[PDB]
Amino acid sequence: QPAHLCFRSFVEALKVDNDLVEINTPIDPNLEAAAITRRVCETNDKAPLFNNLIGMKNGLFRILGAPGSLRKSSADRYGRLARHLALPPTASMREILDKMLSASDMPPIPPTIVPTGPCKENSLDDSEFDLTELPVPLIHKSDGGKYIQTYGMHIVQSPDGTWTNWSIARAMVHDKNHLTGLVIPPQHIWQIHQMWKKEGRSDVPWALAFGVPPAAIMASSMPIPDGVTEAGYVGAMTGSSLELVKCDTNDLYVPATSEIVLEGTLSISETGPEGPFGEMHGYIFPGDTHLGAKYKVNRITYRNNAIMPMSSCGRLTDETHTMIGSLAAAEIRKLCQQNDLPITDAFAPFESQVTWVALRVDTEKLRAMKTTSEGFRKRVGDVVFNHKAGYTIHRLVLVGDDIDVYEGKDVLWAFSTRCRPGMDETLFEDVRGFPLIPYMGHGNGPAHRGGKVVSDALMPTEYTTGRNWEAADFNQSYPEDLKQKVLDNWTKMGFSHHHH
Amino acid sequence: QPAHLCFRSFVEALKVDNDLVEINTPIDPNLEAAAITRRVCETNDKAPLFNNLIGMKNGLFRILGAPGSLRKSSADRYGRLARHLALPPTASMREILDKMLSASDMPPIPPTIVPTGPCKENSLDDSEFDLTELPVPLIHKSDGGKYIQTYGMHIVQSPDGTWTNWSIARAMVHDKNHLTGLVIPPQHIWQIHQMWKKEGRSDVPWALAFGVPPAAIMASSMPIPDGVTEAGYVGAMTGSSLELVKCDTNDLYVPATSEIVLEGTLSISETGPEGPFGEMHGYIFPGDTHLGAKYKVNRITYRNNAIMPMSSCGRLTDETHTMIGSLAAAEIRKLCQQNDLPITDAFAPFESQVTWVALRVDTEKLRAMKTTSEGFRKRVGDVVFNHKAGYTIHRLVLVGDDIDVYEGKDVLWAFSTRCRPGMDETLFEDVRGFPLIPYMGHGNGPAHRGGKVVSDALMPTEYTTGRNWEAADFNQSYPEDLKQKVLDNWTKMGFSHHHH
Ligand SMILES: Cc1cc2c3c(c1C)C(C)(C)C[C@@H](O)N3c1c(nc(O)[nH]c1=O)N2C[C@H](O)[C@H](O)[C@H](O)COP(=O)(O)O
Ligand SMILES: Cc1cc2c3c(c1C)C(C)(C)C[C@@H](O)N3c1c(nc(O)[nH]c1=O)N2C[C@H](O)[C@H](O)[C@H](O)COP(=O)(O)O
Ligand SMILES: O=C(O)/C(F)=C/c1ccccc1
Ligand SMILES: O=C(O)/C(F)=C/c1ccccc1
Ligand SMILES: [K+]
Ligand SMILES: [K+]
Ligand SMILES: [K+]
Ligand SMILES: [K+]
Ligand SMILES: [Mn+2]
Ligand SMILES: [Mn+2]
Repeated sequence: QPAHLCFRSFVEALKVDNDLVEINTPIDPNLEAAAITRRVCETNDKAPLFNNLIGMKNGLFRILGAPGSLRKSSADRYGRLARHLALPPTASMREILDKMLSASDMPPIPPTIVPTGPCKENSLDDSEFDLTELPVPLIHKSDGGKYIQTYGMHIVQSPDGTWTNWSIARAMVHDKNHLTGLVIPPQHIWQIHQMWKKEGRSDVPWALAFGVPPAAIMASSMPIPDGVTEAGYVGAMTGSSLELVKCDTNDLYVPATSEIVLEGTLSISETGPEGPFGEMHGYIFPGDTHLGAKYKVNRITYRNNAIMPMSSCGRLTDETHTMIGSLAAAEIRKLCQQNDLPITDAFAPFESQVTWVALRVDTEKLRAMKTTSEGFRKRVGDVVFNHKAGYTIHRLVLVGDDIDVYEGKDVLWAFSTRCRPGMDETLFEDVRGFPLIPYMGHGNGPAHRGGKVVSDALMPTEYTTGRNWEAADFNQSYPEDLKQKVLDNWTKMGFSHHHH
Repeated sequence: QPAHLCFRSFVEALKVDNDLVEINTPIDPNLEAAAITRRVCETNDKAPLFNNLIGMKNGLFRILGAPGSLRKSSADRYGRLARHLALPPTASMREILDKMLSASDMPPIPPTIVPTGPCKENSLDDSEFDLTELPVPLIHKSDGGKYIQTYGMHIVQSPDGTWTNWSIARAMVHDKNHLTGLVIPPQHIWQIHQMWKKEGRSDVPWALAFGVPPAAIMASSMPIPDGVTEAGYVGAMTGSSLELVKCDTNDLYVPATSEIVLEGTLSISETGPEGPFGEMHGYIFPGDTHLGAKYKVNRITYRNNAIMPMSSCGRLTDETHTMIGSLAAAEIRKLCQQNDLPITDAFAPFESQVTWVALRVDTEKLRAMKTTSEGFRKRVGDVVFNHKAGYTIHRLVLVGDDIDVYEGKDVLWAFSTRCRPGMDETLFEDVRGFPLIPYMGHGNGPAHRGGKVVSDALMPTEYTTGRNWEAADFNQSYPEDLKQKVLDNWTKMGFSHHHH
């Protein structure tokens, strides 16, 4: 099966790309695997595959770290994400995000049910496993638990059967047969949980699949619309119906090639201690345990020689930046366009710790709107900050057509030079806030409300008659012929490759 | 003479450092010299020395571009600035700024008058030069004039003789014997101009010296206090009295080794067209000409084989960033400390286009103040934004002791994750604003007032009981022994020099 449709083939693709380091000597899941992975993420090194994990027994489990992190080279910077999607390894972020949005105006391609698959090669019932006996990583030294779940897909279905959601949400081992995890509004796992709670009759049938098809984990990380079954979206995006197999203990369906599957229930009544966890913004607050949702595990199935993917998240750059930020930005771009706003591109700059999204404006269309900064900022913020796709984003930066929003240096330049603090901004205090940002949940104000802003880095004439400056840069402040002459004579004169 | 005391020796130092490219074939001062220099600045390449400038006659002049720009290597990134100051080329920015502040609590060392020097090797009277006939550069294609003056030092003295100021301010050729330039409040050239205007009796005696002692051009770029004669400050900083020679046509004194000296007057009545100019924030607004100050040139003196330094300023990184921003930040650090504020370090991040200054707080001292964010922010902003040292800076970012303010990535991280937009900020609308920032002079509000903010990126417990987090990074989220093990085994396992 293709790499974007089979995790085991994805691992092979990373090997072939010279983007994998296989570590065949013993590595401790208590911190060491995650420390190596952290170092990888901070230096854009090759992904580590831990083939000899202290505590692995009966095939459970190897670990792949940094599955969606960056490569060092500029030319294939996003190559791991491209390998999730069947794209060339040199694909740009625009091309990756366009691929992730492509299914949004296609008919879904529903999944195909098959009778078995690799994920059924081994099984452990309720009498045969103990989650505390598996080589679950301690990812950060102050974490409140061993976070088994950093890159698997939770599967839950609405009570009426019409919507099956796939999503990433963290979870840690609570005891031999339970996890605790985050289940928070407005996330779809929470929305579906609330449907079951209102019905009041049973716990939520649940499965958690690790090492799923890479294209599926990408959609799991993206805020596609309410009510949309990710499996059919991924089907449409990839042009192929995904092959799923039924769980043994419930009637949910998991990818046939999943490395590891947990089957059980998400409680509608029970909670347990959850966190703290070293999180996407770069912090852990030791001892901030809170009650989280509680999952009961009834069965484990797994591939021979199963591999657990792991995100050692925190400071730049890991999956929580490359995937959460970029995929939210993609959805926000679409949302703006569907609300008749003249946005061409959106990206969450890494420099912002993916708390900002820069929105590139088609300023020809803006001019035809005959509007003003105050009005336009309000319109944009109302659309984005009132929608789930905007949940994680606290600052929107509006920029004109000269800015490449995928280049953080240019976003920072535009923000710093074109947006007058205060006057060119609109604050939003009556919107949902993202509590995980330190200045929210550990800050001076309400954890769950406000703290958002639209920062207008459009210059005044961009609303009226057109750009009225040239940059004081090599590109814009010298004629073409002269620039070329300079470039052609650069090494002759004594001054100093794309792939590298 | 030493490199920090003699520009001609500074050029030799750049050569010896393998930090100079000598271009001995003809180069056009109409754009080509500045385009090469711009490319250098955008790529941190070696400084260009244009020895064969089309239009050079009778020794006037060669050009050195990028005299204070960055080197590519991290180890000697700031080596050109270190060579202005007799510091090792690996000096850190903290060490450079400490050197520039060192004279602030030393007795001045007044200059020594000598009877002659190299700057008297050649002269041209009022009948022998024409400024329009010199190889003055056109620096940016849309500039409103040929900017002769981008890295020389204006010399003006108070009417009472007690204060002689040295400063950089731009100026362009107006006609055969006049320049126009910026002379704007609160700058000391403006303050002194206003003294002469109130006296009303004569134009201001003036000199403009190019290729001055490097230590002197650094002080010329720094907002040392009102009333302080830069020559004595530089004397104290360097431990040596600077040697000056009298002008021929007035009683001002210029550095003996100056490459080129213009002598004349700054009018108290006349103006002429000035600008536009491709400026430090990265923009030019073609056609925004304004009236500027008008200088009359009565005499030129110059060294044999004179060299004119030139800043091809604009987008990152050039002298307007490395010197304006950093030196303002240094002065702001001192100002805060003299106002009993617990600031240890200050830097203007390049990413901010040097419009922000990050202030590192000694949080032990902060805790002892038993204050709050609102109160502290107000105090800091009142001190800085009401002072000339704060003129160019529109955003102050307060950070705790874990942040290295000289590392823009860490400042951006702290800003983005610790400062809640709105609530953790105080806007200042009744302070002097810096009109050259596009969002000021070409923005939606008053060009000269407001648009400033203090952004508090201190977390709440930093005011009370102490930091309550650990970073989710390799450094902080793993024990020492494990980190070292990982590092020691890094290349063994298969993963990937300081000078490079
Ligand atoms: C890629 C990725 C996504 C997430 C997470 C991680 C990774 C690697 C963790 C390392 C596990 C850290 C964690 O905080 N985490 C996480 C999370 N969403 C939550 O509700 N809860 C979480 O604990 N998302 C984000 C969500 O996956 C997206 O917001 C997605 O949009 C949700 O799907 P849906 O609700 O839109 O269907
Ligand atoms: C290093 C450097 C400094 C400056 C400038 C440049 C360089 C390279 C130009 C390339 C020429 C561009 C220009 O905008 N420019 C400039 C300027 N100050 C002005 O009042 N006017 C100017 O036109 N400063 C800044 C001043 O030099 C400092 O603010 C200094 O503090 C002033 O001295 P003082 O008034 O404190 O004595
Ligand atoms: O645990 C975390 O670091 C995390 F990113 C959680 C999260 C992300 C997006 C949306 C909701 C929660
Ligand atoms: O012309 C310029 O680009 C410029 F930076 C001017 C300036 C800088 C600092 C203070 C005052 C003016
Ligand atoms: K999803
Ligand atoms: K604006
Ligand atoms: K000065
Ligand atoms: K704060
Ligand atoms: Mn969903
Ligand atoms: Mn001064």
